[PDB]
Amino acid sequence: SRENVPKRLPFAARLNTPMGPGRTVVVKGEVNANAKSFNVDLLAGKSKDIALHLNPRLNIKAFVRNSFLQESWGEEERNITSFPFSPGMYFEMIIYCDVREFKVAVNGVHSLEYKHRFKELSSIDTLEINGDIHLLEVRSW
Repeated sequence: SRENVPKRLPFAARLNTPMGPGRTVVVKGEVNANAKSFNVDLLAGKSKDIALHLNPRLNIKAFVRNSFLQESWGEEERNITSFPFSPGMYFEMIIYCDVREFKVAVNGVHSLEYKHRFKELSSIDTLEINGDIHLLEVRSW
């Protein structure tokens, strides 16, 4: 399609346009009633570096973020001011790429910022989604 090409869960897709300031990726889904965890990753398809790993942990109500670069995970980022997911419930997560950071919102509420660690934004071209959700729609504009 116009925005990505899968390459339903686990889900992997090549973004038609790579990331950069102004780019938005939207994941719409329903958390499983018995969910423990799910993951949304933005990857550099070539190097397989993970620029942004997003992991809502339903079992402990934590929202963990990290990057996998030079074949190692970095320092986990965990601070939240609320946990925006709940089992059984529909959600919309917006990943917005800004100049210095990603901005992530859930259900229309700003949730976190993640300072870019992988700096070559135009090399981020792959989206992977897996875990304890029913994936309903992915948008990328």
